[PDB]
Amino acid sequence: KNIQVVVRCRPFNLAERKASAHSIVECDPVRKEVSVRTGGLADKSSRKTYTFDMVFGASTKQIDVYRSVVCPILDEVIMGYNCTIFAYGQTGTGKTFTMEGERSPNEEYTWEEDPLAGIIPRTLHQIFEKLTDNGTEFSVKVSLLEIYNEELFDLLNPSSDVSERLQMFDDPRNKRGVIIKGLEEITVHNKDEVYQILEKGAAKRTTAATLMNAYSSRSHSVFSVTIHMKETTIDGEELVKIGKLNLVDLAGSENNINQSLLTLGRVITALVERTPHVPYRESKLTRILQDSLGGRTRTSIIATISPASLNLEETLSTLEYAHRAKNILNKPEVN
Ligand SMILES: Nc1ncnc2c1ncn2[C@@H]1O[C@H](COP(=O)(O)OP(=O)(O)O)[C@@H](O)[C@H]1O
Ligand SMILES: CC1(C)CC(=O)C2=C(C1)NC(=S)N[C@H]2c1cccc(O)c1
Ligand SMILES: [Mg+2]
Ligand SMILES: [Mg+2]
Repeated sequence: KNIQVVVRCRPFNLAERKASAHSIVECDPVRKEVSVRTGGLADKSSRKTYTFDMVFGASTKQIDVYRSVVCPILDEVIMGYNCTIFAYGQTGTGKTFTMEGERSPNEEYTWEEDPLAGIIPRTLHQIFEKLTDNGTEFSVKVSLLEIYNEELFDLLNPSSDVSERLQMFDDPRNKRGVIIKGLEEITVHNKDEVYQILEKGAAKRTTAATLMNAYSSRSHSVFSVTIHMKETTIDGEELVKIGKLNLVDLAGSENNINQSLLTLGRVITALVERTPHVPYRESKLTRILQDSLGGRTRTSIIATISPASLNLEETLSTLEYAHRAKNILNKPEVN
């Protein structure tokens, strides 16, 4: 069963508009196609076109990505599957905007109604909504694990400084599993605990960016939500579901050495070509997320692109990479 791949183009910023930039990207949501102008001036051109599971043009709003991509995944998480969503693309294209979003300016909104909110805050908000009173008892735990230069950092441990690296071990009770020693899991007890947890992470990040060169563009971040669920039948028996969701904001795909990024692409290549050795163990990212790449987790990729002709080569590079990734076969199953 193919993983899901979608594409999102960012809108032009002030600078580009001021320059009367014209888009080289066309997304047709009916055909589910992205089409890129690769040459030719006005009245005759070359184009490259690619079909994906969905396509989101530059005017697409957060709410629409959330309804289309995330809603059905969260439903699956709530059924007790593990899911992963990746954001993939060059720096500046909207990976973080998609996975996190931002605040609407001038304190126009509370966080729960901000139309610029992204996947993470909307998902956490929605979990409490969907499970308010349906007879499922539940707890929600989050962790935020980052990988930079092949070291692991915990962005939510409030009593460790950002300099302290975690260690990873194989998890003996699990072929596909690792243990991250020391990784804080924070219980989010209700919707009114969410925002401040997101705040503490962001502050812990600022610090990281100060210590580590080009941190925000070279790091991979894995924001995990684990939902432990318990139903009681009419006969008093207990039904347990556990769902895990990984929300991954990857390092920029552009262009010193990102071992985890290089390995991710080599993992995809091995999977699509069906070669029997898949090099998961060659990087921390791919050991942690091994079950997401041709294993038992339902995976989606959101590949983010630019409308600007300056970014032509990296745009094509992302589309090609994303398009190949569609042939990855996963076998989701209940926990
Ligand atoms: N769909 C969008 N709508 C409005 N602004 C966007 C969108 N996508 C990206 N941006 C803006 O583009 C800039 C870079 O986006 P960012 O999320 O940091 O990209 P990345 O994480 O891929 O480097 C930011 O100013 C962000 O606000
Ligand atoms: C609260 C912050 C300091 C700044 C910020 O915009 C975000 C943060 C950190 N983190 C989340 S994951 N995305 C966004 C976010 C969170 C909630 C609502 C929103 O519109 C955006
Ligand atoms: Mg980013
Ligand atoms: Mg990142």
